[PDB]
Amino acid sequence: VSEDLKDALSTFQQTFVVSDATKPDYPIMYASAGFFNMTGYTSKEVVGRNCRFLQGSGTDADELAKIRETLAAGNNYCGRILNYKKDGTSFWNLLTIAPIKDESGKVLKFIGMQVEVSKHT
Amino acid sequence: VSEDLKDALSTFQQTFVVSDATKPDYPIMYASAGFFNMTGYTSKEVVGRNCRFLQGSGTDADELAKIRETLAAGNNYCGRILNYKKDGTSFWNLLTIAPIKDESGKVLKFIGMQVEVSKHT
Ligand SMILES: Cc1cc2nc3c(=O)[nH]c(=O)nc-3n(C[C@H](O)[C@H](O)[C@H](O)COP(=O)(O)O)c2cc1C
Ligand SMILES: Cc1cc2nc3c(=O)[nH]c(=O)nc-3n(C[C@H](O)[C@H](O)[C@H](O)COP(=O)(O)O)c2cc1C
Repeated sequence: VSEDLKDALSTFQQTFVVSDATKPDYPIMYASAGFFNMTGYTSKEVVGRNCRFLQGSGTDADELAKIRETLAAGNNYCGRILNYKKDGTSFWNLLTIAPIKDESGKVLKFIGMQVEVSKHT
Repeated sequence: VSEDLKDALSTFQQTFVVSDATKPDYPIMYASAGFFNMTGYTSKEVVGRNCRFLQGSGTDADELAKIRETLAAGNNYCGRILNYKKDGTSFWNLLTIAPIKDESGKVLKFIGMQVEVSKHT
C-alpha cells in the first residue's frame, strides 16, 4: 500500500511455466523455481491447473482474447497484463508465450515466461 | 528461470539463442543444438554474432524497428519474420524474445525462441 515501501522492496521476480497444448484446459505441467516467490502459489500445487488462477477483476479481457487466439493458432503472445498473488495483491506481468513444436510442427506444449514489472515502459 | 529455462527448452529439442544485453550489439552467447538444424549455421559460427545474419532483402524493416525498440526498453517481442538459412533458403521464423533480468531489474540477457513456421503469409 505505501508508495515508498513498494519501491524500496522492489521485487523484480521472473518465472516460467510449461503447459500441455493437447488438452483444452492448457494445464500447467511444470512451474519453475521462483513461482512461489513471485505469486505465493507453490510450483507443485499449480500442476494440472490453467494459469487463469492468476487473473482477477482488473485483468484486461481483450488481452485474454488475444491469448486464446494465439493458443488456437499455435503462435506466440507478448503482453503486459494485470495478475494477482495468492494474497490478492496485484502485479504487472510481462507475459511471453511461445509454442513448443515437435519435429513435424505439432504444438505439444506452450512455454510462458512471466516477468513482474511496474505499470509502464 | 535462465538455466532451468535453457534446460526446459533443450529437453524438447527447441531452437533458441541467448544474447548478451550488457554487450552493445546483443551478441549471441548461446545457440541451442536446434539452431544448426533450423538455419544451417553451427553454434561456433554464430556465438559472438548478432542474430541479424539470418536476415536478407525480404525481411520486414518495420519488424526490425519493433525489435530494436523492445531491446532498448527491456520488454518482449513476438513476430513472424522472413529469414534465410545459410544456403539461402527463405522461411518464416516465428520469433519470440523475452528479457532475463537480475535483482536490480537490470536486463542481463535476452532469450530468443525460434520456430520455422509454414505460411498464413
Ligand atoms: C504457457 C501459458 C502460460 C500462461 N501464463 C499466464 C500468466 O502468467 N498470467 C495469466 O493471467 N494468464 C496466463 N496464461 C493464459 C491463461 O492460462 C489462459 O490461456 C487465458 O486466460 C485465456 O484463456 P481463457 O479465456 O479460457 O481464460 C498462460 C497460458 C499459457 C498456455
Ligand atoms: C535473443 C535475440 C534473438 C534474436 N533472434 C533473431 C532471429 O532469429 N532472426 C532475426 O532476423 N533477428 C533476430 N534477432 C534480432 C536481431 O538480432 C536484431 O536485434 C534486429 O535485426 C534489430 O537490430 P538492427 O536493426 O540493428 O538489425 C534477435 C535478437 C535477440 C536479442
